Amino acid sequence: GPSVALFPPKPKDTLMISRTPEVTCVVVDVSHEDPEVKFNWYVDGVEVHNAKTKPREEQYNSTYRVVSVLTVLHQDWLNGKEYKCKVSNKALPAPIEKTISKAKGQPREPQVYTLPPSRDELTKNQVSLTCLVKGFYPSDIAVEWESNGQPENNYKTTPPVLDSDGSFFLYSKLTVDKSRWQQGNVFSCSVMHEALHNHYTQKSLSL
Amino acid sequence: PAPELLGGPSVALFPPKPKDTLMISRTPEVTCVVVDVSHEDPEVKFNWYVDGVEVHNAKTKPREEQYNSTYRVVSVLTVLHQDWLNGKEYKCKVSNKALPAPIEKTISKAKGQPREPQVYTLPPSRDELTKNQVSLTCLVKGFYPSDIAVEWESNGQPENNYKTTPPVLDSDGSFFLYSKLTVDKSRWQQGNVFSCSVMHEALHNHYTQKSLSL
Ligand SMILES: *[C@@H]1O[C@H](COC2O[C@@H](C)[C@@H](O)[C@@H](O)[C@@H]2O)[C@@H](O[C@@H]2O[C@H](CO)[C@@H](O[C@@H]3O[C@H](CO[C@H]4O[C@H](CO)[C@@H](O)[C@H](O)[C@@H]4O[C@@H]4O[C@H](CO)[C@@H](O[C@@H]5O[C@H](CO)[C@H](O)[C@H](O)[C@H]5O)[C@H](O)[C@H]4NC(C)=O)[C@@H](O)[C@H](O[C@H]4O[C@H](CO)[C@@H](O)[C@H](O)[C@@H]4O[C@@H]4O[C@H](CO)[C@@H](O)[C@H](O)[C@H]4NC(C)=O)[C@@H]3O)[C@H](O)[C@H]2NC(C)=O)[C@H](O)[C@H]1NC(C)=O
Ligand SMILES: *[C@@H]1O[C@H](CO[C@@H]2O[C@@H](C)[C@@H](O)[C@@H](O)[C@@H]2O)[C@@H](O[C@@H]2O[C@H](CO)[C@@H](O[C@@H]3O[C@H](CO[C@H]4O[C@H](CO)[C@@H](O)[C@H](O)[C@@H]4O[C@@H]4O[C@H](CO)[C@@H](O[C@@H]5O[C@H](CO)[C@H](O)[C@H](O)[C@H]5O)[C@H](O)[C@H]4NC(C)=O)[C@@H](O)[C@H](O)[C@@H]3O)[C@H](O)[C@H]2NC(C)=O)[C@H](O)[C@H]1NC(C)=O
Repeated sequence: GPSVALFPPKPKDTLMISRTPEVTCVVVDVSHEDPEVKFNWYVDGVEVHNAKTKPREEQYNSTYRVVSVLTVLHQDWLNGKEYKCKVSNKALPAPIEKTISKAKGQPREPQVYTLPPSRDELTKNQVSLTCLVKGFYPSDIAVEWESNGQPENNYKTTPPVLDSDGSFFLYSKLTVDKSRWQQGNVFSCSVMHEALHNHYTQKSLSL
Repeated sequence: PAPELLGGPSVALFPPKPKDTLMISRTPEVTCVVVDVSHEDPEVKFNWYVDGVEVHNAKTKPREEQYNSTYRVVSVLTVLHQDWLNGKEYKCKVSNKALPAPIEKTISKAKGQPREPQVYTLPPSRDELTKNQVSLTCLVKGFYPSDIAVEWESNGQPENNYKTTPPVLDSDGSFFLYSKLTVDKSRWQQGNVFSCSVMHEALHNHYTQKSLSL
């Protein structure tokens, strides 16, 4: 029988007004015998009718996949509204329903701290610039490193880790050639999170 | 979720913890875990092999009923430090009546060149000194394989108010992580010396420490 997964928008889409966040209902294991699928969408139980449902696509195991996509208002998602995908199929005695929303709980603002490389690291050709982001809830967050108004490529960020007070934390490591560091170039760790003013802050680091 | 649908047992085979393998005093175990075992058929049978030779030293623990009816069943095989670190292979064969055939899983040490971790302790940001508790960071990078243990201490005593990130794959194919120890600012300001302890197979004596203080 059909299976339904429901996917949330990307944090960067919800945190920036000029972008379009979307919720995505994906149905799989749709039969050749019953290929036809109907989507109803609700926002806090209020049905809405502007979802874009895509034509079904047979997968390489002879089963169909049907995707329906609902654009969401930023404020609605951030105010914790519930988004419900109801999936009707002749092979379903009752419609499948999945619901999602933002993580519930008192949102908490991240604290952002940039840490220079350890003196011990200075004897190598590349150094580590560290951005610690802690005390934030929910775990959804986007962290980016940039320099001279441009993104940096050689950085990796740990996934969020549940800290002892129920908030989350992570670290982002930027690797740069030591010479760029010694020369006094300025680096910035940018953070986006719902509980920040304007959903945004940045901290800078340099010698 | 008190009733029970299904489609055969599921087996996961876990390696010994880094700390048990890197210290001769401790006891490294390989653990074979079986979930989705049916109430109708709770009997599970394990066979263990080391490079194909059957061994009999394993100890299976009593079944564990989960919130669904399904049982969980665990078998634990203690391994020799040398065997694991020299790359001997451990097979767990799981037998059950809901299975059309025995499930086999194998595990062994990561092949691929070990790389020594670099350990860097990082003091709290100036900006964090406005707060009541401060963050002491230990960056451990450039290591392979990912199996690693990081702990904190001060003055001969463990310091356990920390969290450590999972290992993250870096862009050069090695791993890194960060460990954050939270201490009262007063203890930092008092000039107490804290120490990040790292255990990994590619380290001399499988052990190194880096200290951190005001
Ligand atoms: C026939 O083939 C089908 C397709 O493929 C294949 O065959 C060939 C082609 C192969 O080459 C290969 O491609 C395929 O094998 C098969 O389809 C399957 O069916 C699976 C089983 O149901 C299903 O697994 C679920 O996977 C989700 C995760 O999904 C996402 O990840 C997978 C893996 O990477 C992706 O494939 C998939 O596309 C999903 O990815 C996300 O898609 C979103 C929508 O597009 C993206 O978001 C949007 O992106 C746009 C971008 O333009 C925009 O940004 C929008 O804003 C945004 O919304 C998103 O970016 C993308 N993310 C990523 C990372 O890629 C899992 O979550 C599920 O796990 C849950 O259920 C299982 C049991 O079913 C359970 O064991 C788990 O524990 C999970 O349970 C939940 O648990 C959590 C906590 O753990 C709880 O919180 C929940 O309460 C609990 N809920 C439930 C209900 O239990 C599933 O494992 C596959 O995803 C699906 N594949 C595809 C392509 O659709 C099919 O099986 C085959 N049929 C047969 C008979 O063989
Ligand atoms: C029916 O319900 C069962 C039970 O599920 C859970 O129980 C129910 C009632 C709810 O409360 C659930 O929320 C709850 O999770 C369920 O069984 C689970 O099945 C899934 C597959 O569907 C298994 O998932 C996989 O997970 C793999 C990774 O799993 C480990 O890490 C998780 C944390 O993320 C733990 O929760 C697990 O218990 C497990 O822990 C590991 O355990 C091993 C051995 O015990 C440890 O190794 C040993 O550690 C000691 C330290 O004391 C020494 O160092 C030894 O040397 C060493 O060998 C290991 O350290 C530890 N790891 C950690 C991080 O703690 C993942 O890789 C797979 O991809 C997959 O996602 C899931 O693990 C399993 N749960 C358990 C507890 O086994 C059924 O699926 C349900 N069935 C249905 C139909 O609903």
